[PDB]
Amino acid sequence: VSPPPPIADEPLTVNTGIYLIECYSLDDKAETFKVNAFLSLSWKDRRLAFDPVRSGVRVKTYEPEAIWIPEIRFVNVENARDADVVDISVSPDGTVQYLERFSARVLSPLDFRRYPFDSQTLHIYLIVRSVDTRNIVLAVDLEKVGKNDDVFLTGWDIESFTAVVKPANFALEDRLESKLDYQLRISRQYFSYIPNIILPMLFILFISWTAFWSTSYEANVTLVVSTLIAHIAFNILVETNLPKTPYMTYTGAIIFMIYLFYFVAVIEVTVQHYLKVESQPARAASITRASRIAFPVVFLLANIILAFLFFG
Amino acid sequence: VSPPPPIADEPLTVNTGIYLIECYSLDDKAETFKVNAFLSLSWKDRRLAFDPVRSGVRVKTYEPEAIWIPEIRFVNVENARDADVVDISVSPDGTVQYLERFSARVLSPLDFRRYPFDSQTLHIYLIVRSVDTRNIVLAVDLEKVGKNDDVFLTGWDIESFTAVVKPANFALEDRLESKLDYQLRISRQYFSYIPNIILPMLFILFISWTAFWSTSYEANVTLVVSTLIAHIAFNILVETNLPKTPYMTYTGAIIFMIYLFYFVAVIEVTVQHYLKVESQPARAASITRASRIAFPVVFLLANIILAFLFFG
Amino acid sequence: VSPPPPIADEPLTVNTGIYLIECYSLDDKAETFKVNAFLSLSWKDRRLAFDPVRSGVRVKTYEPEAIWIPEIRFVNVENARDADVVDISVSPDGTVQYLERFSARVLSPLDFRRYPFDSQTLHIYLIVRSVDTRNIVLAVDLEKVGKNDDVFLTGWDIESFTAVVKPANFALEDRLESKLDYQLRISRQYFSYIPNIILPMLFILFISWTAFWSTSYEANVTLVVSTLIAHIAFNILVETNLPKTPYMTYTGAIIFMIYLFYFVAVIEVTVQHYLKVESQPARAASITRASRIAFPVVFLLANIILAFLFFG
Amino acid sequence: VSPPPPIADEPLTVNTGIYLIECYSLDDKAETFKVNAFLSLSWKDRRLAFDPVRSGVRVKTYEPEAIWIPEIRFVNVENARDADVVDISVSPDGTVQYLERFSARVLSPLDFRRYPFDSQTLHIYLIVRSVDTRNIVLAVDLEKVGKNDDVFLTGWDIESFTAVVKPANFALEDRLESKLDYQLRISRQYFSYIPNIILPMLFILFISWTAFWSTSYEANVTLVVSTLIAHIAFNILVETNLPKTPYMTYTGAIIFMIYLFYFVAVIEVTVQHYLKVESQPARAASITRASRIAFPVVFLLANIILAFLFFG
Amino acid sequence: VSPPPPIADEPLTVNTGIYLIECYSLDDKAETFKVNAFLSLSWKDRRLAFDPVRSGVRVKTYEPEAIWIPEIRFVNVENARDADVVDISVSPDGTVQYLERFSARVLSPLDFRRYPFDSQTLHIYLIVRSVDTRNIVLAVDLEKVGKNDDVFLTGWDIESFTAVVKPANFALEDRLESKLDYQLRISRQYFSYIPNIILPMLFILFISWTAFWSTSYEANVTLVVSTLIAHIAFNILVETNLPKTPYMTYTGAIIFMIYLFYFVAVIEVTVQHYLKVESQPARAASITRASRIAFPVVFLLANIILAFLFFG
Ligand SMILES: [Cl-]
Ligand SMILES: [Cl-]
Ligand SMILES: [Cl-]
Ligand SMILES: [Cl-]
Ligand SMILES: [Cl-]
Repeated sequence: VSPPPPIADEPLTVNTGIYLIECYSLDDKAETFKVNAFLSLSWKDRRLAFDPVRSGVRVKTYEPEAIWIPEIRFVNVENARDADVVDISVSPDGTVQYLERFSARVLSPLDFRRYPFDSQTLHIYLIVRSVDTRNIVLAVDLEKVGKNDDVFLTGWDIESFTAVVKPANFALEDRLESKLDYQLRISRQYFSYIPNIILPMLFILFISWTAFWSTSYEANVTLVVSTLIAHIAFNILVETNLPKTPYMTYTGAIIFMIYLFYFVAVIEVTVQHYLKVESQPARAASITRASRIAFPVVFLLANIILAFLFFG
Repeated sequence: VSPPPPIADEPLTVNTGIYLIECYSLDDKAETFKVNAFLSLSWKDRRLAFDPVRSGVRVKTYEPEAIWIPEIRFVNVENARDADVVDISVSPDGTVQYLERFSARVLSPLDFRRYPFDSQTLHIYLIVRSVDTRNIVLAVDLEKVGKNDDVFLTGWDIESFTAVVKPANFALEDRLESKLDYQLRISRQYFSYIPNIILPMLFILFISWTAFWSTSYEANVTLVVSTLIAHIAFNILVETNLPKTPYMTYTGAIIFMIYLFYFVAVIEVTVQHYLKVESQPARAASITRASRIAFPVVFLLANIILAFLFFG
Repeated sequence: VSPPPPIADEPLTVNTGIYLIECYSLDDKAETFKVNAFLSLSWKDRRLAFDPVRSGVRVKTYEPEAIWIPEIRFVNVENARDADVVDISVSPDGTVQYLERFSARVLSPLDFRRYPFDSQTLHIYLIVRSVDTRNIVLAVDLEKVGKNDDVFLTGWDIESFTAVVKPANFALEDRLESKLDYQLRISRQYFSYIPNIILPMLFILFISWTAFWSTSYEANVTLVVSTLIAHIAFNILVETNLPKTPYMTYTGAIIFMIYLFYFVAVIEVTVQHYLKVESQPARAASITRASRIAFPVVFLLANIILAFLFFG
Repeated sequence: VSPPPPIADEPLTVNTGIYLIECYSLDDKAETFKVNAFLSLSWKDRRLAFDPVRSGVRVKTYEPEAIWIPEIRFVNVENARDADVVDISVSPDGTVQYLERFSARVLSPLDFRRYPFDSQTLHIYLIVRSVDTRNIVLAVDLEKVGKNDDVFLTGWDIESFTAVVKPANFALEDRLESKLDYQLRISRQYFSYIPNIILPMLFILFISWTAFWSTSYEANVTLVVSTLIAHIAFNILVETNLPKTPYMTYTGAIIFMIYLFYFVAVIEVTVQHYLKVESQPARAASITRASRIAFPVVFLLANIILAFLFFG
Repeated sequence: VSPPPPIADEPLTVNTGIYLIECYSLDDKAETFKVNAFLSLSWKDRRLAFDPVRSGVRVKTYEPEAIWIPEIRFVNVENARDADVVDISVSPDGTVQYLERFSARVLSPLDFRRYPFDSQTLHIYLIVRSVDTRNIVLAVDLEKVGKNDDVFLTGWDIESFTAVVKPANFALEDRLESKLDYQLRISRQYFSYIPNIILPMLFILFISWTAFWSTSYEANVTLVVSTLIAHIAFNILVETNLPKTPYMTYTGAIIFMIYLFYFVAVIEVTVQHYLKVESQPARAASITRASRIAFPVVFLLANIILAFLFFG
């Protein structure tokens, strides 16, 4: 029909609330996730008021095509939501209760500066456009905001799901808008990365470092170059999960430092052999004896400094 | 139309049953499977009752748009089911029979603690929301629960398909709900993993262990490091099927233990060569003679202990 | 409208036939293929009969919404077919001709026991459910079963497309059903597997076997271990096409036998070097001279026995 | 309505034409491409004729649901086209002009005998089925066949887009059909394959051939076996683009010849070392001196013969 | 209804404007991106004019099915846009305001000559077809062209979004068209390619170059051939992102030059060993001493020349 007339030019208030039923398919590369939830609306149309004692009923049921329903839209979705109407009810005073169940695909940026040990906030924006004869604003009904106890995200820990009460009001396309923000806080589960990636890589590194207790040039070359090939295959497996970012990240810095260490170890081996050939064995012995202690300490200090820089 | 009036404020009972026709596309990473089944409903509307001897017919056929049909929904599906109506029939006493065929995509968590030798239970939840003038509850009709003899899941053995008779009743969004649980028990087929993964890996391990019967440092390095590269490529192939979990699993523990063994073998080779160079051949001979027996026994004991810890 | 009345309680017969237009997207992992075909129906409604000489026309054309059309369904499809109606015509005696063009996705198990040289049969099932006032049965019209001369499946040779004349009658959900089976026989094209997989692998095997004409331990280790790495990469490429089965297959047995051969060759090399070091050169010479002949003959006999076991 | 009546039992002619707007997503494995084009129809209905000077208009506009429009279908598409109607106009004499814009997915076989330097023809078939009271035939209107100047296929050069004027008439399902063929000729862009695949492979081959200027058995084994591993990784990368064919192809023959060359080079190395050990150095020197020239000449002659066999 | 009548045979002008809300899924291989935006239209229908003081309202609201709306289409989209109507309003003078929100998939070529450091322009074309009784032309309304502050493309920097004011007028299918061009300028974020690809490759190159400070033929072969295997795996990882082009590109030229360098280094090693064996040590010493300086300088000069050729 037509939007409800004002009595003294007041804004119409619409009370919202979202109840989460499902959450799945969080994609890091595309920065998307799928949702399945309820949507609840409530407003007041004085034209719908009835007498209870006369009609003999306290509650009225309507079809969606018989009354005026405001148009509420999601802002950061790919296509329009797929929704069906659950129930419409009207109170004797005039207030109408609206409920529907929908599904949608949401777009939301992510931060990867602490990739294996990070936390993300996901947003859902709701907007409504005013009409030429009425002003509409949004409100939050805290009795209708929640989630199911069975909601699970594969690889994440859900912490909270709250709304910002204050809406943002502005002008878009020569018309006034009102916007609402729903937030969902999550935490990555990082247990499996330790014995899957971290410890095997340290094992390969320590296996490469055994070249400082040997004096055979050929076995030293084999050791180092083959451990480097294995490092490359590990890096290639790891880089498939992380997308490209315009800022430096923890894992990338670690990987670059590992390459740098392999380079310096090759240089040390080559210098040792060169000095040996040139009949200067004492100098090569002292250099390898120094390197034996120097490499792990500098590795440990580099790692401590990096962890303080990124997480402190 | 309108929900059937109560006679003395009693709850309306709706008898359900699901007959499985197809089951396919079980995805471990996304924890989803597709289904194709029948759905059967039965209730009583006294307003539909007729006389058999008068009309001259015992059974009445209606369209779906001519009578009141309760709204039944699936809880853990991605989008609403695609369904068509097969037949609607009404009995002379008032009972109506409903049948439809649907397709849907279901979400269900999985446990991977015994990944190659595990068993899964899959759930399907059915819910119905009460109306403002009547209370609706769900019941199970055991004469209409079953599956086809041609249902096949690629890589799984189907065991049973039963329902829990007792429904769960609660309040959601200031309205009463009733929920039903259907369970499907399956078992992985694990025959192919043995000669495909398990035995070749043991072959590579035993091939790496031949370095305790040799005294050549270069061939020992080649042997061990190349077998380690092959182990890495096997692990990389295997890790594509298992998703990330927040708990320890059998396969991951085995793989970590294999890396640990390779590390210790490199250390043994290096110690042997170092003692040989230093003119202490008896000590190196005794160490390699000890290691020859020590490695397989400790492997076997570790494996027995792990298998008792995970399956016992 | 309503199903055609019986004259003396006889079953209504419906004559079917499928004409294939397209066949594509045969997926081995998912055991599915896509189809595009005609569907032809024919039955008799005495209520439609007219006089030819009166109306002045011999053939009558109807819309699909103006007459009763039986409901025919496909049993092993994922979702309901997408179909449109081509023509409906009625004969003066009462017989009606029905034609439509559809598309669907079909599910059908496959056998992989002779994977590179196998043959498959694909099934399509058609079912019809009886109504409360009439019994319906299915028949096959052999004048309307065929395929186009341009039907092509990428990698397969189509042999025949026939129907089983006798239908299967049973009771489902307290109602009678009738089912029909359409079969399509195909054969894999195996020419490309020979110079793509088989011969290169034999080349690598023969290249590994050159270690019995050498007495250098390091080159022998390099030869064998590197050929084994190449075998692993070939196996990893091959295993992507075959899905997991619960029975043994020809290719898997060949691959396991190849691993076993590599293991035994490593053992032979190690024994040879060990005996040489221990100052027993005659025994090592005799062992390598024996192995030179022993390996290819045992390979050939194993292969003959396996081929007789699987194909004989 | 109803198909236009004949005057003296003549066939109705329908003039067609396709104007290409877009062409994208050419898939070699699945032998499919997507299209976006116009479709133009023209015929004569004497029942639509009007007087221009009376009505005061020269052109009449109708809705698609108000007149009879022939049913035109595409033969080698996966699903029915998605189309919308652009304009319908009628001439005072009776001729009607029809225009629509559609999108579709087309199936078309490809030939790969000259894979990097091949040319393909793509077909689009149009069919129409006669009715029980009229015969319909197809014609080509050369003033309405063309393509846009912005049509681009990623990796192909478009040459021409023409139609065969003569239609093919036959009987299908006891009814007459008429079929039309549209052809689109393309050519692969082969510039990038040279410095991406061809030249690096020749570099690896020439690097393997340096073993004829050396007398060290271990470095010769390392050289050859490692170059063979690199050849295998190149072949594995290349084989992902080409599908399986039942005939021999140029690239596959080249790859098989490369494997054969590696085999023969390993044999040469082994024979050389064997003769050296046996105290026959002159014979090994002469054999390696012969091989130095023999290998590249036989490679070049083999390549010339293959190129003449496939392209001549 | 019917298009608005001209007063003195003038063209109808339609004022357009696009406001960007979302931009995502830029695919390099397929040259596509997804968009979500507003669309604004404005024209004048004298038949809609009313009196404000009489009706007592200044603004009129219509349904989309009650008035004539011009047909506007996108030219380089895959399928027709998914759109819904937001508001329709009419001014007392006769001007009508139109707004809608749509989603579409756009096709647009890309240039890769400076792949890691390139900039792209993306186009969106709008067309309208004239009718048989009126001429329609397009105009640009600069007060309705813009984008949101939250628009983000994963891996790109958005610079501007403007329109070309002058439309292109021509004749298509014997009817006049008008076309408009919207442009969107972007820039790749290239920070992550440096420590991810560029520097590790230089490390491997410098590690291969250590063979000019050694006189052991076997370690030199191991060094060079293994670094070449690592280069091949890096190239294989990199080539998955770039599609095939018919012109030369910066990255491909760099990669080819790296292969050429590896070839020449193998040749140098082989010549050195050959001269050493032949008892000419001074000549081999001088050659390796020359190569030590010659290789990096020629690399640096080649790189400078290439960078000037492609970016200067
Ligand atoms: Cl929405
Ligand atoms: Cl549902
Ligand atoms: Cl169906
Ligand atoms: Cl079509
Ligand atoms: Cl459009």
